[PDB]
Amino acid sequence: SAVPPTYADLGKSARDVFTKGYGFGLIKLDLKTKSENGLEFTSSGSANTETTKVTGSLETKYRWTEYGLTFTVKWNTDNTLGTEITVEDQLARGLKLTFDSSFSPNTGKKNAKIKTGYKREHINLGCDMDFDIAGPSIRGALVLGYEGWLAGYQMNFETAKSRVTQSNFAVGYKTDEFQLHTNVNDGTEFGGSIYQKVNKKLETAVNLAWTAGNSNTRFGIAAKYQIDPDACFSAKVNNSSLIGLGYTQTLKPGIKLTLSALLDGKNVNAGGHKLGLGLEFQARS
Repeated sequence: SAVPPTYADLGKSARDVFTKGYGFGLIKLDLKTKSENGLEFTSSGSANTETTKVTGSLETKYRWTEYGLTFTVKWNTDNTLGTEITVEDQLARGLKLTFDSSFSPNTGKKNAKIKTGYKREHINLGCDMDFDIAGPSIRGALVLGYEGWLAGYQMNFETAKSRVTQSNFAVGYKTDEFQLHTNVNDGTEFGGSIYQKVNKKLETAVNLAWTAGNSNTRFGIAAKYQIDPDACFSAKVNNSSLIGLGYTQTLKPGIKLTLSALLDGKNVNAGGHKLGLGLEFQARS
């Protein structure tokens, strides 16, 4: 009930359902090797079912959410390198410290962030210090809770220019099991999510994106339907008329078989339908 958000972590759960998957088109072969230390090395190799391309990945997870010391490492062929060190529950209520490191191709663009989100019932204060050449930039989110309301203030302080431009107003209204999360970006483009705990097996999230103008709202409905402990169905329908069907089958034997299909109702007759397959195998059989 404390529900301490933070602009980036506003409705993290709804954001999480939307984030997993989302955007397919490639049949991906994933091989998992369990480290004893806790490194968790899972490499992958995939291709595009339309272009015949070949793209892989390097997933390396050190530790886990055990004592809140999850140091995630994501490396890819495109040269993107990402390391996220998170320390949760540092004080006792809700204290999260995420030092981040993202090195991308862009002339060796180094992204170093320090997020400190202190929580205390209805009150969440996050301080993201981005040590970049354009930075140090200070991006924090101050959220206050009330009679079922979450309001947030995101202040971006570009120290190099010493300008406060980037600011995000979070506004939320609560409904039984359901949360309404929206954010005004620079007084120009709105965007957020809707956390909907439908039932024990159904966790869905609706994304609402609109643009201050007379234009429409692009919104999606993502439903994660856990079927049984070994199977789950993910679907997401945007308002531009794009329905996605993603069936995931987790086998006790340790085998994951996922099918994906994004059909554009405005282009079902034009195509451009994402076709992807996820084949992840647990260790050698």
